[PDB]
Amino acid sequence: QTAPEVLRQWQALAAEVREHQFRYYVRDAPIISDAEFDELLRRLEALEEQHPELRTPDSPTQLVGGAGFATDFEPVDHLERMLSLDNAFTADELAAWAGRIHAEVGDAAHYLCELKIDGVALSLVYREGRLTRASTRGDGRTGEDVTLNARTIADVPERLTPGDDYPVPEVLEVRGEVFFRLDDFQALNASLVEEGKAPFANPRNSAAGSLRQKDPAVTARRRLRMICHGLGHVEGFRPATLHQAYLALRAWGLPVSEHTTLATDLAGVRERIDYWGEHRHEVDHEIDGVVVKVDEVALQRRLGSTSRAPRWAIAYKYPPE
Ligand SMILES: Nc1ncnc2c1ncn2[C@@H]1O[C@H](COP(=O)(O)O)[C@@H](O)[C@H]1O
Ligand SMILES: NC(=O)c1ccc[n+]([C@@H]2O[C@H](COP(=O)(O)O)[C@@H](O)[C@H]2O)c1
Repeated sequence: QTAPEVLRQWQALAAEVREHQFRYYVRDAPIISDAEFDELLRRLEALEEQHPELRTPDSPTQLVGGAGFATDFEPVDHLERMLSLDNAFTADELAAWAGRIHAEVGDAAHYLCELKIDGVALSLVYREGRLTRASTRGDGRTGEDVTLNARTIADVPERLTPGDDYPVPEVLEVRGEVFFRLDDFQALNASLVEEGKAPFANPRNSAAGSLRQKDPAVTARRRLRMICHGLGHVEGFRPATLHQAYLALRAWGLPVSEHTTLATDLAGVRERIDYWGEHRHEVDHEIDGVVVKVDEVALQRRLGSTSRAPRWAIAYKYPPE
């Protein structure tokens, strides 16, 4: 075989082997038989026999038994800045935001209403349909690399599902929230106490702590969930509206909430706020408000963002008990 083909074959076989090492050792959830894996590793070691320049301390052949999977939280840039949200706590504040929106873009704006989860923000990047990076918010330009931890989350697919309706983008940065269900928060605290560790005081702290683990195998043992609620940088995907982008996220296998609705104007927004004020306790994870977003992407650009926040979105937060 020629040297280009040698380097091609090595990279592909090293990556396939490393992925199964991760799934077996960190996730404890292999997806091929031990017999299959053993053939893979033999072929890889054979190929490194011929070409010993390919054998590095970094090779999966040198990182056997689960070695070499540690998270170090190194800073990593978001592709597009990941801002926080301005908040509204009163009917008046929300109407004021609604008025400013109308005065700038008129009735052409409609309002996506989503449930606000009290969890830990996570930004995922997929390149050519494969997960390459996951990071915390950090300061909005730069977050901490927790890629390996996120790869253990059951709701986070490693690969996006192709479909002719919605082609897999070349690059997709998708934002979302990690959290625990209430029943799993309690069960994890019981487990922790049984081992002599302190329980967590709330499910948010518990999710953050469970995600931010130097050894991702700890994260893999915990029932972290995720729900996508936003788009950063995308290439090869130009959705006209946020609600239509959720259709593509679903088609690709990414988790989305079933409690999002599309409203026409402020009266429709107020009804969803009133409704979830009465029923949010029925959701099996923590909801602390309702995020109202202008749905039309073109109008999102026109209205822009400030240094710290989008002008086309507001979080209505409920008063704490
Ligand atoms: N459904 C959602 N849509 C957008 N952002 C959300 C959502 N849920 C949580 N967040 C993030 O949660 C933060 C809201 O701040 P907080 O008042 O502390 O709830 C925002 O900065 C968001 O980026
Ligand atoms: N099924 C898999 O994906 C997978 C991956 C990595 C290691 N393994 C198994 O782990 C073990 C390697 O450890 P020993 O070869 O030291 O037993 C073998 O059983 C190997 O097959 C399995």
